[PDB]
Amino acid sequence: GSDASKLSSDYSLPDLINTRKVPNNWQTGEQASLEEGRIVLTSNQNSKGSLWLKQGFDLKDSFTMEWTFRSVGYSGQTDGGISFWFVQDSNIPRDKQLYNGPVNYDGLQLLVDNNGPLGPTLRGQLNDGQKPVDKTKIYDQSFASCLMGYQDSSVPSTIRVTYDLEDDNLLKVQVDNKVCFQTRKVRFPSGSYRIGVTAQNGAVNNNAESFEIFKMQFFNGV
Repeated sequence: GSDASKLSSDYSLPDLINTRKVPNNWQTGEQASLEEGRIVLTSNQNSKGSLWLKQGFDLKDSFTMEWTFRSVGYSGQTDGGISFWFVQDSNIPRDKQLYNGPVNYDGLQLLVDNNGPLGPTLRGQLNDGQKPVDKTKIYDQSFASCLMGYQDSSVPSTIRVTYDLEDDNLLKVQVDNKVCFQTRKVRFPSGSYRIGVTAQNGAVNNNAESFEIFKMQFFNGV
């Protein structure tokens, strides 16, 4: 389980509640901005924002990523969404075509959105960097998913991603401590991985859905 003794400060975003400047190990992009106690990714109608670690993570052993986020200000189906990334690249990924993150990624995308056939979901997506994914097939191409309500609540959700080399490469996602999905079919190769979060709210109904980050914690182990 997560324990303070296993926390990796270098890959964490300490609770932003009283933070006045974005921590120096992270970089905002597009229109993402630190506001009172949180980083707002989509601060106005049809906006985009990114938040990535400046340094890569060298994958050698088990790890945990916990994201604390919320969506406020809009209820209704939109073509917006928020994506959490774990992808191999030598820099912060340049491409912005998939929820303001890379469409030709090599690694894992976790997408929270409500535009697919099951309504609000958390979905896992994989790509190997050879081709852009087909956005028109994303819901059929999820390797795993769960229902997850997220819109229009000021109480943030916690997505906990664990990758356990000491349990035959178990990749698991929990939401608020409840399992969303797990699999042993993904054996990530070694290299330098980029970790970040991106979001867009699009133009449906001139919505102003606000995707917001409170905290992210990275641990060695699970």
